[PDB]
Amino acid sequence: ANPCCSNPCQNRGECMSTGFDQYKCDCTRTGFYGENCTTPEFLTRIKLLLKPTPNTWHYILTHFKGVWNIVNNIPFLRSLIMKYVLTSRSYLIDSPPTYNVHYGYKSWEAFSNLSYYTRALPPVADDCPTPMGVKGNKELPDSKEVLEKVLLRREFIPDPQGSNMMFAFFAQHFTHQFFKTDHKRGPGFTRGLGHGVDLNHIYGETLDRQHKLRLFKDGKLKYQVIGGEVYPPTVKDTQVEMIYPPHIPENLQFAVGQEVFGLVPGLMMYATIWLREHNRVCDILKQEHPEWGDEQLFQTSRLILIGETIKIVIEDYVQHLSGYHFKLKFDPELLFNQQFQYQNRIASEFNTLYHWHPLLPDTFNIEDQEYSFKQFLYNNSILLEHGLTQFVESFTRQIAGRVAGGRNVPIAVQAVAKASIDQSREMKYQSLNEYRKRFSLKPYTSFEELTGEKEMAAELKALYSDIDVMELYPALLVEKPRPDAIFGETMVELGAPFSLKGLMGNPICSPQYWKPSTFGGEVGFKIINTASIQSLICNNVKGCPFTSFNVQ
Amino acid sequence: ANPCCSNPCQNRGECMSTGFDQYKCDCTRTGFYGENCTTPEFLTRIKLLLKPTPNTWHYILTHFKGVWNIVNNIPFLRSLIMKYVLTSRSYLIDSPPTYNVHYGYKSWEAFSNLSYYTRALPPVADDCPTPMGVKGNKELPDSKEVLEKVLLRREFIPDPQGSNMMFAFFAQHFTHQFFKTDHKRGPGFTRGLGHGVDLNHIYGETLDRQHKLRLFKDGKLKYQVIGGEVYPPTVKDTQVEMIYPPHIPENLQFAVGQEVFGLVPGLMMYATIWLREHNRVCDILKQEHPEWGDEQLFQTSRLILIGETIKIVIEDYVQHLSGYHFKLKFDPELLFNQQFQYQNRIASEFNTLYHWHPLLPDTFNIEDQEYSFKQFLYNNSILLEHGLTQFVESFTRQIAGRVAGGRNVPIAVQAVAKASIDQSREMKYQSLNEYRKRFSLKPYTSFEELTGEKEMAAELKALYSDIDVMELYPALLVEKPRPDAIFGETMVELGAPFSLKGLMGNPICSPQYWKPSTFGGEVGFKIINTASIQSLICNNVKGCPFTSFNVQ
Ligand SMILES: *[C@@H]1O[C@H](CO)[C@@H](O[C@@H]2O[C@H](CO)[C@@H](O)[C@H](O)[C@H]2NC(C)=O)[C@H](O)[C@H]1NC(C)=O
Ligand SMILES: *[C@@H]1O[C@H](CO)[C@@H](O[C@@H]2O[C@H](CO)[C@@H](O)[C@H](O)[C@H]2NC(C)=O)[C@H](O)[C@H]1NC(C)=O
Ligand SMILES: CCCCCCCCO[C@@H]1O[C@H](CO)[C@@H](O)[C@H](O)[C@H]1O
Ligand SMILES: CCCCCCCCO[C@@H]1O[C@H](CO)[C@@H](O)[C@H](O)[C@H]1O
Ligand SMILES: Cc1ccc(Nc2c(F)cccc2Cl)c(CC(=O)O)c1
Ligand SMILES: Cc1ccc(Nc2c(F)cccc2Cl)c(CC(=O)O)c1
Ligand SMILES: *[C@@H]1O[C@H](CO)[C@@H](O)[C@H](O)[C@H]1NC(C)=O
Ligand SMILES: *[C@@H]1O[C@H](CO)[C@@H](O)[C@H](O)[C@H]1NC(C)=O
Ligand SMILES: *[C@@H]1O[C@H](CO)[C@@H](O)[C@H](O)[C@H]1NC(C)=O
Ligand SMILES: *[C@@H]1O[C@H](CO)[C@@H](O)[C@H](O)[C@H]1NC(C)=O
Repeated sequence: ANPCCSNPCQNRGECMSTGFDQYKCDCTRTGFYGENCTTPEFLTRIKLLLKPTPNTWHYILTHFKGVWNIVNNIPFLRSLIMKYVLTSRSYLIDSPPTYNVHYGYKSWEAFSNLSYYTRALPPVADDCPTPMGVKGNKELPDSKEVLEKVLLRREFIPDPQGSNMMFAFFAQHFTHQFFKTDHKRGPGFTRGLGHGVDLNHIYGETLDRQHKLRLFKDGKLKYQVIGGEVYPPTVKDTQVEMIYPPHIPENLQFAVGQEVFGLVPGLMMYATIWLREHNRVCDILKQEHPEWGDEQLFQTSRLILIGETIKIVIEDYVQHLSGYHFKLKFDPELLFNQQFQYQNRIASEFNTLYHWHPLLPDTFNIEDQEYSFKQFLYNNSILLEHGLTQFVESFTRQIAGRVAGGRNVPIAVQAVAKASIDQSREMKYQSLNEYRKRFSLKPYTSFEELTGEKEMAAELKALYSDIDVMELYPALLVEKPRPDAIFGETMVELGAPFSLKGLMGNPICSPQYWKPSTFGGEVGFKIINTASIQSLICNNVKGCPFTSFNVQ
Repeated sequence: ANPCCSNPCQNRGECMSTGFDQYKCDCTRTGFYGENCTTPEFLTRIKLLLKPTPNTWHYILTHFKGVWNIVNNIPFLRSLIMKYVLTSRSYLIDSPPTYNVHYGYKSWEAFSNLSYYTRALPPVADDCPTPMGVKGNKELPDSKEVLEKVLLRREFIPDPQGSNMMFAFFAQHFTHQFFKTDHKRGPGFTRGLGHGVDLNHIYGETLDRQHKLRLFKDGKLKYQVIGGEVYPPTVKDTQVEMIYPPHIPENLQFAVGQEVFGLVPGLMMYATIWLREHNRVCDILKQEHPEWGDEQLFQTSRLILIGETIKIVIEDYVQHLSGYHFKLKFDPELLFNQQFQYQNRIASEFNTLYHWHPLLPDTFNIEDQEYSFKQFLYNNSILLEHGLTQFVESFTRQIAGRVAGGRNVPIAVQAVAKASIDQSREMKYQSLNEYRKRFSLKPYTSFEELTGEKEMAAELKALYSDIDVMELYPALLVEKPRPDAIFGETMVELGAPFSLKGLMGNPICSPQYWKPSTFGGEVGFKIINTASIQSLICNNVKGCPFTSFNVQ
C-alpha cells in the first residue's frame, strides 16, 4: 500500500511516494526539516516558544471586558487588532486551493473543476489498510452506535451563550448559499460554483433562474401581496423550480433563489426579509439615480446586499458566537497593506463542521404555539398565519441548543446526523488529530481530555479504541465545551480560518471594488457600512421589532 | 445623453452619473483629487517627477550590453530587477477583474461570468452621441479605407529584430489556449474558461474531450505512427470534434486539444511537438515513480508542461521580442514577499493587440518550396511530407514581417484584419489615447507623432480628423516603431501587464504549488526550471536541429 498511508509528514509537509514502499516528505517553507519535517529551524523554535495557545487567546478575548471597553474605542488599536485577526487566521487556508475528494495530490483537475468542494487535508488513499490509513481496525465503529450513545439528545441542553432561533435560521440561511451539495454526484461536490457569498440563495445560481425572479422594473425582484404583506412570488407565476411536497397549495409554493428554502418557514422568513431588503435598496438607488435603468439598479443592489451580509456576519453573527469582548470590524482597508488573496474555494471540511444539528430545538415556539418537526417542515402557512413580526419576536425569545458538550442532537434529525458521520467516512476523511495538527492544535491524548468528562469518553474508547482513530464530526459535538460557550477548541480553530477567508476573499473587499462608485455613491456605500441585523429587521419587518442573536 | 460619455475622469478615476446631465468622479486611491481627479497629491507630484518614461526604460534595457552582461551574472541583482519587472507591471491590471463588453460598471455578472473577456477600459455607452463618446463624427471612417491605405502590405517589410516563423507559429499556438472567441455569442465572449495557461489547447477545454485524447496507460496521450514518426491521433479514432474542410482525408484529420489547430500546419507542428513532450515527461515520471497509476502520471505531466510553457515564454519568447540585453528569469519565489493575486482573467483588449497579422509572410518557405496561403491552409500532408525536422529547420530560417511601422498586412488575410477593426468597434472600444492614459502613457498630440512620419500620418488625418478619435488596433500596426524594433510604445506598455499577469497569476506559481512534490520530485521539478525552446525541439524533433526565435 501507499507508503504515504501512515501520514508520516508533519507540520504541513507533503508525502510523495518514491517507490512501492518508500516515501519522501517535502518540507518546503514549513519551518521544519528532517525525514518527516520535524526538526525545527532556529527561528521556528523561537516562534514555537512565543506563540500562546488558542485557549490562551480565548481567555483574553472573553475576559478583561473593562479594558476591552477601552480598546473598542481606540480606532487605530481596534483596527490594529482586527488586522491581526484577519491575517493570522488566513494562512491556514491554501489559496489557490489544492486537494479535493478524488485527488490527494495537486492537479489541474482539482484546481480548475469548481464542482468540487476543496479539501484542507487530502483524502485517505483507497488502498490504505484502514479507513484512516494504518491505525485502528479494518472498519470504523457503527455510526448508529456512536450516534445513539454520545450524540443523540436526551434532555434539552440550552446554549450558555444564549443563542436564539434568529441565530439558528440565519446560519442555515446564510451558509446555504455556498453549502449546496450535488447529491447526484456525491457529498464532495457542490452546486455553488460561486464558492462564497454571492447571495445566489436570493438571486439564483444561474442567470436563467435570476431573470425569472426579477421584476425587470427599477431593478426589483418579483413579489406578491398577501394580507398587505410582501412575500416571495409563486412557482406558477415564475416557473423557477422549487422543492416541495406535491400536496402543497400553489399560493404557498414560494419561489426564491435557493430551491430548498421552502423546507422550513425559518428559511422562508429570511428569504422574505432579504427580498424586501433588495427592493428597498432599489428605491434608495433610484432616489439618487433617476437616470439609471433596471439592469444597473439590480446589479448595484446586489453588490450592496452582499456587503450588507458580510457586515452583519462579522459584527453581529460572528461577534455573538465568539463571545469576544473585543468589538469586531468589517473593514477591507485593513488588508490593503497585507498579502491576501481575494479568492475562495469552499472546503468539504467547512461544510462538515457546520452541521450544527444540536442547535435545533425540540419544538418550534411561535407566539403561543409549539410546533413539532413534523408540523414545521414544508409549512409556509405558519408564516402567513403569524407574519414576520410575530416570527422575529418569537424566534428572538426561543433559545437554541448547545452544539458542543455531547448528547444534544434532536432525535427527529438523527438520520441527518448519522449521514454527516457516514458521508465524512465516504469522503475518506482523515482523523480528528490529523486535522488538529493541520490547524496547529495539539493532538488529544485521551478520549477524556477530548470531553473533559468520564462517561461519554468511556463510551468512545470502547468504540474507537484509539484516540488517533477518532472521527472529526462526532468529536465536534462532544468536544469539551469551552467555558460556558457553545463550541470547543477544534470547532473554532478550524472554522474561523475557513470563514474569514470566504468573507474577505470577496471581490467587493478588494481595493478596486471597495469604493463608493461601485455601490452607487456614498449613499449606497453607507448602507453597507452601517448594516446590522437589527436594522435589517427594523427596515423590512412590520413594526420594527427589537431583534438580536441573543436572548434578553 | 449619459453624462459620462465624455470620459471626464482622469488618472483611473471612475465616472458615475448623479443625474441625467450630471457626473461624479471617484478619485479613491488614484493619487489625485478634484472634479475629474486631476489635482495631484504632494507625494504624487514627487512620483510624477521621478517616474521615467517607458521609452527611457527601453533605451537602458536595449543598450549598455556589456554592463548588462555583468548584471546577468549577479544573482541577487538579477533577482532584484526581475522582481521590479514583475511587480511594477502588475498594478496596471484589475484583480479581481472589473468590466466586460456589456457592463461599463462593476457588477457580479461581470465578475462571476467566465464566458466574458474582461475589459481594461469599460465599453462606450450605447447612448453616446459618437462611437468614441462625444468626440469625432457620428460614424467612424470606413474600415476598408483605413485597411487599404495604411495597413495593407505593399512590399514585404521584414522584422528588424529578426523574428522567424518559429516565433510566429509559437505565438499563434501559445496564445490560442486563452484566445478562443465564442463567435456564436459575440467577440466579447471566450470559450477559454481557464482564462490562462492551462494547456487546454493540448488537453482540451472539457474533461470529456480530454478523456478522448488520453491513452489511459502510463498517463500518456493518444498518438499514431506514420513513417516511423509520432503524430496526433485521428478524428475517427478518437471522435473528438475538429474543424476541417470536409474534403480532408480521414488519416489527415488529426485530433488535438484545440479544435482549430488543423488550420495551418505551423500549429499542427507545435501540437505534435507538445504532444511528444507529454509522453516524454510521463516516461521520466514513471522512471521515478513505478508505483504511480495512469491518472497521476497524466496530471503531474500536465503541471510540468504548464511550467515548461511559462518557462519558455519568459526566457525565450518574451526575451526575444523585448530585445533586452537583460536576461529574464522565470522564478515565482520573487513574488512571495510581494502583494500579488494568483488569478487572471482575459481581457478583450489583450486579444485585440495580439492580432499580429503583419507577422505573416507572403509565402511559407519549407526546405526548397514556397507555399501560398491557399496551399498552406488546412494541408497537413505538407507536414507529413517534410517532417518536423525539416519543418523546424526551415521555419527557423524564414523571417517574419514587422508588426508596427505601417502597411505590412498581407493582403490575403485582409479580411481578418478588417474584422479586428470592425470587432473592436462593435465592442465599443474607447480611443487610442484613452487606453494610453489608462496605462500611464502620454496622449499622442498628432497623427504624425504617432507614425513619426508624414504620409501615412496625413492619410490618417483625412480619415479620423482628430487624434482623440484614433482607434487602438490600427494605431498598433502603424505606430512609430522603437529603434530597429518590432513594436511601438503602446503595444509593449499595454501588452506587457496583460501577459506577465496571466503567467505569474497561475496557481503553480503560488507558494503552495511551487515545490518539488507538486511536480513529482526534483526530477520533474527540474524539467520545468531547465525548460527552453531549444531542448523542446532537441528532445522531441528527430535529429535535434538547432532552433530559436531568431534567424542566424
Ligand atoms: C468535474 O469533475 C466531475 C467528476 O469527475 C465531472 O463529472 C463527470 O463528467 C463526465 C464527463 O462526461 C461524466 O461522464 C461523468 O458522469 C461525470 N461524473 C460526475 C460524478 O459528475 C465534471 O464534468 C467535471 N467538471 C468539469 C467542468 O470538467
Ligand atoms: C454569461 O452571460 C451570457 C450573456 O449574457 C449568458 O448567455 C445567455 O444565457 C441566457 C440564459 O438562458 C440565454 O437565454 C442567452 O441566449 C445567452 N446569450 C448569449 C449571447 O450567450 C450566459 O448564460 C452567462 N453565463 C452564466 C454562467 O451565467
Ligand atoms: C495575561 C493573562 C493570560 C491568561 C491565559 C489563560 C491561561 C488559562 O487558560 C486555560 O487554558 C486551558 C488549556 O486547555 C483551558 O483548558 C482552560 O479552559 C483555560 O482557562
Ligand atoms: C542613460 C540614460 C539615457 C536616457 C535614455 C532615454 C533618452 C533617449 O530615449 C529616446 O526617448 C524617446 C522617447 O522618450 C524615443 O523617441 C527615442 O527613440 C528614445 O531613444
Ligand atoms: C464553524 C464556525 C467556526 C467559527 C465561526 N466563527 C468564528 C468564531 F466562533 C470565533 C472566531 C472567529 C470566527 Cl470567524 C463560525 C461562524 C461563521 O463564520 O459562520 C463558524
Ligand atoms: C502584446 C505584447 C506585449 C508585450 C509582450 N511581451 C513583453 C515585451 F514585448 C516587452 C516587455 C515585457 C513583455 Cl511581457 C508580448 C509577448 C507576450 O507576452 O505574449 C505581447
Ligand atoms: C518519522 O521519522 C522517524 C525518524 O526520524 C522514522 O523512524 C519514522 O518512520 C517516520 N515516520 C513516522 C510516521 O513516524
Ligand atoms: C401547518 O401549520 C398550521 C398552523 O398554521 C397547522 O394547523 C397545520 O396542521 C400544519 N400543517 C401540517 C401538515 O401539519
Ligand atoms: C474637468 O474639470 C474641469 C474643471 O476642473 C471641468 O470644467 C470639466 O468639465 C471637467 N471635464 C472635462 C472633460 O474637462
Ligand atoms: C498540399 O500540399 C501538397 C504538398 O505536399 C501539395 O502538393 C498539394 O497541392 C496541397 N494541397 C492543396 C489543396 O493545394
